[PDB]
Amino acid sequence: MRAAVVYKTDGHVKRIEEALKRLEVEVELFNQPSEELENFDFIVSVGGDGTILRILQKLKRCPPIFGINTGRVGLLTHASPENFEVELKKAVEKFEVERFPRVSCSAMPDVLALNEIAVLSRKPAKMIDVALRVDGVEVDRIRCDGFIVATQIGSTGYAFSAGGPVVEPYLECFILIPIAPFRFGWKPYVVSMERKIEVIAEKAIVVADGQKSVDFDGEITIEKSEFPAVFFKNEKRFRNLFGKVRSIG
Amino acid sequence: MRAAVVYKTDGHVKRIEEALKRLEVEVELFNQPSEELENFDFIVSVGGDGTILRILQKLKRCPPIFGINTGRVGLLTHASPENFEVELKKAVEKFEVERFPRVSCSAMPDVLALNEIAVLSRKPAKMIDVALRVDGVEVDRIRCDGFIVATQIGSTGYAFSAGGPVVEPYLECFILIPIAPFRFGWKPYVVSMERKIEVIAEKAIVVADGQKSVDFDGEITIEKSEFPAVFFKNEKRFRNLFGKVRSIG
Amino acid sequence: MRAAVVYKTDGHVKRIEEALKRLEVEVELFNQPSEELENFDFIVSVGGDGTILRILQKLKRCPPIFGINTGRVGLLTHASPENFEVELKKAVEKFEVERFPRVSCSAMPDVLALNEIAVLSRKPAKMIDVALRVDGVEVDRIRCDGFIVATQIGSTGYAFSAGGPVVEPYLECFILIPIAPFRFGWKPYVVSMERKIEVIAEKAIVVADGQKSVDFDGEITIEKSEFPAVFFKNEKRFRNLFGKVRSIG
Amino acid sequence: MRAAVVYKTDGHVKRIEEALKRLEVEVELFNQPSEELENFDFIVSVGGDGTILRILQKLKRCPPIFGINTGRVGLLTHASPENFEVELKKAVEKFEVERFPRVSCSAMPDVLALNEIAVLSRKPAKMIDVALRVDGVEVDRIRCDGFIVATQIGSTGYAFSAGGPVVEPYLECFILIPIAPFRFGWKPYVVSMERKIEVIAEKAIVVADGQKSVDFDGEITIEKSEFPAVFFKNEKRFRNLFGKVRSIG
Ligand SMILES: NC(=O)c1ccc[n+]([C@@H]2O[C@H](COP(=O)([O-])OP(=O)(O)OC[C@H]3O[C@@H](n4cnc5c(N)ncnc54)[C@H](OP(=O)(O)O)[C@@H]3O)[C@@H](O)[C@H]2O)c1
Ligand SMILES: NC(=O)c1ccc[n+]([C@@H]2O[C@H](COP(=O)([O-])OP(=O)(O)OC[C@H]3O[C@@H](n4cnc5c(N)ncnc54)[C@H](OP(=O)(O)O)[C@@H]3O)[C@@H](O)[C@H]2O)c1
Ligand SMILES: NC(=O)c1ccc[n+]([C@@H]2O[C@H](COP(=O)([O-])OP(=O)(O)OC[C@H]3O[C@@H](n4cnc5c(N)ncnc54)[C@H](OP(=O)(O)O)[C@@H]3O)[C@@H](O)[C@H]2O)c1
Ligand SMILES: NC(=O)c1ccc[n+]([C@@H]2O[C@H](COP(=O)([O-])OP(=O)(O)OC[C@H]3O[C@@H](n4cnc5c(N)ncnc54)[C@H](OP(=O)(O)O)[C@@H]3O)[C@@H](O)[C@H]2O)c1
Repeated sequence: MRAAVVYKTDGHVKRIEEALKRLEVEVELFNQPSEELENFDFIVSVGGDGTILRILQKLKRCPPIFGINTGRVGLLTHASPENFEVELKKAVEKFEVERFPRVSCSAMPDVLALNEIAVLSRKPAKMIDVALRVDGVEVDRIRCDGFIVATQIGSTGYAFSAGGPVVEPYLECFILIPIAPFRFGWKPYVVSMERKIEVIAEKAIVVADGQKSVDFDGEITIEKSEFPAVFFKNEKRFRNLFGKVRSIG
Repeated sequence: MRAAVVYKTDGHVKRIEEALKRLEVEVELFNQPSEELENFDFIVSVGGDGTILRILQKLKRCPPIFGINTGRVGLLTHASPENFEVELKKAVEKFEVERFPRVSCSAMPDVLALNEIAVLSRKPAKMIDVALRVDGVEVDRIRCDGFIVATQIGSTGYAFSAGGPVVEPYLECFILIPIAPFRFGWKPYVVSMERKIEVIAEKAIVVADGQKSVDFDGEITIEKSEFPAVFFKNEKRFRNLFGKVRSIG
Repeated sequence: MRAAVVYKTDGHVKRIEEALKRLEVEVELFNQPSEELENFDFIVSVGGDGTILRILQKLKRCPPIFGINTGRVGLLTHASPENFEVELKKAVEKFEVERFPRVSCSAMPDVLALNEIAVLSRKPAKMIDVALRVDGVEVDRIRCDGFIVATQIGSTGYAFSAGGPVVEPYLECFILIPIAPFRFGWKPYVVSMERKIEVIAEKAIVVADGQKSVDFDGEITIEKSEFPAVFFKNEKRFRNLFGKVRSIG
Repeated sequence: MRAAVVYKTDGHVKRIEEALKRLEVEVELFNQPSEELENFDFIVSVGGDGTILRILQKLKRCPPIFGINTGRVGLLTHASPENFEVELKKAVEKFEVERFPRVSCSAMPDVLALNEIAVLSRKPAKMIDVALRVDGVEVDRIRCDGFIVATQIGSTGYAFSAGGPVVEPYLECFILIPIAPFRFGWKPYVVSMERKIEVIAEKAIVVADGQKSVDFDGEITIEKSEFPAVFFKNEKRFRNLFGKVRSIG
């Protein structure tokens, strides 16, 4: 096997190299993500949740990712720098995998998002008027700072901050929620991920996973893609969800 | 075929009877639901969602229910008294059916809930300390007036009032949410309805769909039963959801 | 001077007695508060905020209260048992005083509330329809588990759990907020404590500071009384507020 | 007397000219605000709440404003185009006035805000780390899209959208509230307007009343100014608050 180790800072990189060596895995080192990372049997990510998002932006077909958390909460990670060698060994020897859907949006065809597509005002302190359709039906029209279309994995990201519910990783769905909605009443809406979401807004910017973005006007379609994020199975993922969420900051 | 008409007040009951009779259906009227409603091919309810919740509490096997909304929002109803005739003919002719899961709790194993199981302080104005586990993991413990375990169908009821999300009727899940939580941070949690929910509390009551209740002390488990609620297919269910929610009051 | 020591459990009571005695203060111990507490120059309470709420319910004219926190957050307390001695000496020597207004409601004209008057359904799990007027204007009508009329001091209690704002203790106002409102939009309202509040509801109870309650049907008026709560000046009150709130649980 | 009539569109301007003439008032017409508007006995504003904000940005000492609402809610306005002639006549003949505090911020010395100062990320979809101090005490540190320091008049603006309480116009205070706070728990804080607010944020933009703005880094002080907004007394202002708020969109 050949693995890619992608790191932001090189604190623990030597020990990771030595672990993968003891495991008879060939190692290539990267300090920035690239599409070349598709050419590996697996990817070791050193950093945080954000680091995994940036790696994912470079992958269409996704080799399984093992995350070592130096970041903070690490909802996407499998180990810390203190316990990684035991966890990495178990992960590669078992080689069990887990998949989470990513979505696309029509304003950025070849971009994929694990957390959310967000549609925001191009100018801060400026509202946009957002119309929401789902499978062709008009669901809402609200003036707001922006509007989030998140997966369940994204329920703990921006959607969370906007007031959304925590949804467990293994319940596939969309969370549709506004940021600073200027209306007396509003609610987050949770719908099946097999549906097609349409957002219409003038003078907007669309943003996938806080990374790639483009200005747009009018209609954008968001739908589940065929290219999921792939991670080594983290067998305590559901258990760890609720403690991690309560630590968010 | 034979139908039961269940009403609270004598609404358009003679008219509805006449419509069934022109469809070659035999009718029997019920001022109150009973277990006798199982001995019918289908059930027409005249009332609001609350009437339908009371029909269901008397049914294990559920003949498909057609709801005529005399109440308020009528998320469980199919028509108005000003248009029932046409949807009713359409329904019995096609006889297309739709099912939503019900849950039961161990404190009252024989009673089924479509909306939610709620665990409240036995004395109003007193908090209770509620511990929540899901498939055996301690997910939270929180001081509160009560705690709601709802289905997606129940996301528009008591859970909605506690601050929960609107979940579409075809996405199967539990919403777990406190009533007046005395804590700085809290979120509703949305989890798979395949999971087992455990609630532990002292000096408490348990209520199913607002209808049946009993005092309890200690652990109760809530889980998905084998006896879903059966309605005629409402083809506009998802598209109707949005305007009905905004009308909530 | 003579002081009353009121406690729930025999905490640091012998120690506290000894400290008062070295300040040339005479002491009498109270296992339960009574109207007899008016015949003292000051009152030391050993307990939490709840103990202080119970002292106050027995006082019209209020000797200044010094609180030793054995409970939880102790927004109404002055010290811990691990530091009471020093703040207590400091307090009796300077004898600087601080007052917060109390309110009364017409259902129980003789009982005063520092935190809030709460109007709840008499039966748990049942909503009540609450109409709210302020100086005679109909401000709202809403179906809910209950409705809270709090002072700024009460903004960190039941009102906080219902979703209310944190108001500093020196900004005099009412917070008006429902418990589990069954409606698409709602807000808490903050108004001048000089205004008269009218609540109308049937099949209800009214509760003052969590302590005294009575059944009522119809209109009640809540207004500012002439008998404020009197504590020794806590010089860190405002700065302490913020960390205590975040610790709420 | 000499009045300035400031309008966005000229639909009803002729009738306003004729009304002021019948009242023996000299009229000057403006289709954009300017500092020259200080030179008048009163100002008639035709447009909405936003129109009043833009006028106010050009005034240090403020002549009394009478607002004719063609906008939407009109919390700041006195009449509609259907009833203005009766209301204008009563307003000028009585000449009773009402004042609401405006605040300044140190990053824009000569700018005044009626609603709020908002401190936002310069880049959309980017959080800033905001530290909040009040009278020198550290109150909070939160990662967020932005942070609002509103007056009570602003409680129905951006602060409202971020989740803040409705505060009546005659209760002077600050509302301190984050936009999209990335934290498990948070609350709006309501404090006395006699206090000094300090916000510290890197890579921010500060915005007064959605109008004037400047990029800044580090510490900004917000405090009540000596230059209030002055309006003709609207004797139904408190009464109208609650209906207007429920109509917000
Ligand atoms: N809440 C907000 O107001 C806000 C605003 C914009 C974006 N975001 C989130 O940040 C993501 C991209 O970030 P960016 O480059 O703009 O900033 P970023 O610095 O990469 O991320 C900001 C924070 O979000 C955390 N995070 C990322 N995914 C998460 C997940 N799904 N659950 C819980 N926390 C998660 C990050 O974790 P680590 O520290 O471990 O890397 C970090 O603490 C977006 O996908 C969006 O979900 C949040
Ligand atoms: N929100 C609260 O503070 C609160 C408190 C107790 C109970 N409830 C809800 O009321 C239900 C029945 O309890 P009850 O007998 O005490 O009250 P109820 O009077 O029988 O019904 C309460 C109200 O909720 C509506 N409703 C019922 N199911 C709904 C659904 N899932 N989505 C949206 N609205 C729904 C009813 O509609 P109709 O007018 O058409 O009948 C009625 O107006 C419970 O299952 C619970 O969901 C809510
Ligand atoms: N949040 C809810 O769901 C709910 C329900 C009922 C009552 N309450 C609150 O409890 C108070 C007393 O009622 P009770 O006898 O039923 O309960 P309690 O057990 O006497 O007190 C309830 C809890 O609230 C705390 N508390 C009291 N006043 C507070 C204040 N203004 N700010 C922050 N925390 C405060 C107490 O602190 P200590 O631990 O230090 O004593 C205690 O932990 C009421 O006035 C009401 O404010 C809240
Ligand atoms: N809620 C949000 O996400 C958001 C975002 C940015 C700014 N704002 C608010 O808008 C103000 C400046 O606006 P801008 O030029 O960016 O946009 P704007 O177009 O002038 O105003 C946006 C909306 O806010 C309304 N409004 C202004 N002051 C209000 C008040 N205090 N109470 C209730 N509604 C009020 C306006 O009323 P009319 O239609 O009558 O003119 C308009 O409907 C700011 O002071 C801020 O309060 C809100």
